[PDB]
Amino acid sequence: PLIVPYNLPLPGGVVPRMLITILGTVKPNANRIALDFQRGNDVAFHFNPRFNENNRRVIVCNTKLDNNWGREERQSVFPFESGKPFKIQVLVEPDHFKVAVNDAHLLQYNHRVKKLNEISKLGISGDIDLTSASYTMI
Ligand SMILES: OC[C@H]1O[C@@H](O[C@H]2[C@H](O)[C@@H](O)[C@H](O)O[C@@H]2CO)[C@H](O)[C@@H](O)[C@H]1O
Repeated sequence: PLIVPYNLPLPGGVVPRMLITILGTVKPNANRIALDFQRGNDVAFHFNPRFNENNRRVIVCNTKLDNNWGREERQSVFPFESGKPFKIQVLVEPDHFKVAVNDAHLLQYNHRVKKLNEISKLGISGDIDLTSASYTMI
């Protein structure tokens, strides 16, 4: 078991073919989960499943540059469930991050922050118990 908010260093930054695997359980009555890939103070890729946003379940993706959020990308396919275990996989590809939850493809986020080698921290927060956070090269 790991403490949330959790900070996972990505030594040397992200690189294509890097695979991050996050295992946890969603807390009962969860409101939000967030993954934040950080380049310093900037958030290169924010992945933010919201459990109740006007009585809708929704995934928000965005980038925060110089403290300003940009244009949001919204996915209404929502594979998370309160109280239940999940696996999130982020595969880094040349042009996008590819996210799969519970072995099923969820979304792609085109790279807005282009200096991939400077995205060197992954922050994990929200209404989860965190079992495992790691990476490997596929
Ligand atoms: O965009 C990610 C960012 O959003 C914030 O909430 C947004 C909200 O989604 C939007 O509809 C409203 O107009 O602006 C808010 C602030 O930009 C969250 O507060 C923040 O945590 C991020 O998740």
